[PDB]
Amino acid sequence: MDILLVDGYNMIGAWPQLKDLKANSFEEARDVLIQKMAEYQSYTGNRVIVVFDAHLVKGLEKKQTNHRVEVIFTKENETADERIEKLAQALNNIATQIHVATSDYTEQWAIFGQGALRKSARELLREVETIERRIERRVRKITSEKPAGKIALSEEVLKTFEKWRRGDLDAAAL
Amino acid sequence: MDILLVDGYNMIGAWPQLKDLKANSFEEARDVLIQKMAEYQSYTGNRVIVVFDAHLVKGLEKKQTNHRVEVIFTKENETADERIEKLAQALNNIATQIHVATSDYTEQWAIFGQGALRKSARELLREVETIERRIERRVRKITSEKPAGKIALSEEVLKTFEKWRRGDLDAAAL
Repeated sequence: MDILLVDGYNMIGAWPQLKDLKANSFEEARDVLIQKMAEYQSYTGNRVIVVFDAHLVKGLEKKQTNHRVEVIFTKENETADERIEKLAQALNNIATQIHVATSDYTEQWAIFGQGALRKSARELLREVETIERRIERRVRKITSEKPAGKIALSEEVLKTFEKWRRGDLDAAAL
Repeated sequence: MDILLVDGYNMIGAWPQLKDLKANSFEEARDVLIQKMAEYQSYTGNRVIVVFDAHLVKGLEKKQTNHRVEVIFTKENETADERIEKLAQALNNIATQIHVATSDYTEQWAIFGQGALRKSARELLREVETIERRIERRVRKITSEKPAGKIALSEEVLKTFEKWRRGDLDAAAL
């Protein structure tokens, strides 16, 4: 197998944790979504491609993203459904099932007449929330068992606590 | 402020999550203790110095430890209580209270007759466990509020999950 093609802008507008991170063309919402999709890819083992409409979402501009997630921006005058169709046709094979994460019905979504399955924004969110909680539980269990395996994580927790305390996270949206 | 001088080997032998990390002269126990002391220093704002008896605990060698914690190894026939006394005398000022974390009574501990206060291994552990839980709660609260502030942390959580899954944490002690 299953490849997941994600309508990035649609997820941003439908997920409560994302919809309000609108500053600088949803820059924070885009970043959070990519990290969520990195967790999804890693847990499931399914290939994940996130497609962002370049007219609505801030471009990367040489900034490197998560290696677990392929992130594609549309061309000028190209919509996410058109790019998603091109990707599904390029990766179209008998032994693989294409899934498209979108709740949008304003676009043609011609790929849904070419064997691709539609996954709603709400369904992807629930899957993401469950996977997040599962990864966290597994990590808490193994770091309790092996305390030396928690050091890199505790260092990152501590860095976040100090960033907050000195007001480094004030600039970020809620 | 207050300065905490820690009898490193004593903590290792008295704390349940440390006492069994005995491989390569308590290398893992030493590392976990340093990380716990980084959290203590950062939360309290108190200066923390960890003193390890060089004949019982594995030396740092290459390892450049946490910038939050000063780590000192004793000389050849020098015990931790002798180094702790030298440190307390070198940092002895009117506006400063010296605290020494140790439950050992085999050594002289001459510094306890020079104004320094004794903190037991159990007391330091109780303080460390409370501080750990508090930092974790504050980090969960602020990362829920500001989702973009959770990305570096989630990436470290994910790395730990993947390390476990591929058996990279099997070598570590329980």
